[PDB]
Amino acid sequence: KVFGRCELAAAMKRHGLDNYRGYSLGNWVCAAKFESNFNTQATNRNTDGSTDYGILQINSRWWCNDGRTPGSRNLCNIPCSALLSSDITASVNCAKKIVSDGNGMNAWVAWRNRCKGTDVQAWIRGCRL
Ligand SMILES: [Cl-]
Ligand SMILES: [Cl-]
Repeated sequence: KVFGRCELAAAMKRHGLDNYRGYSLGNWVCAAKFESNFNTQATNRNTDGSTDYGILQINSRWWCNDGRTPGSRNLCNIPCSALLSSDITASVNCAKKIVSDGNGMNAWVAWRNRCKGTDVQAWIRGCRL
């Protein structure tokens, strides 16, 4: 599923990511935009053999199990396939644990390089929320 901008903002608010650990909804939409282009089925392979999955592009090195990342962990305790669902609850609950792990949203390189320090509010401007 490829979400629209206001459509995703709304789902993320329902699941509780608005202001979670201090990050407003605009940071999360902005991050999804550049991580996946709002496509829940996005996948990308990392040089070390790990793979990033779903709308927030969560990494198998640490957070989910795909059976093909030697030595990795599965801290969210889910198959990476569940991060590809048209329902975003698995991606949202794993993101919650990730952003609380010490470094905040700096765990998403793209948030760091393309959203951090920008008018993120413009990503929810206009939306019936
Ligand atoms: Cl915002
Ligand atoms: Cl980047």
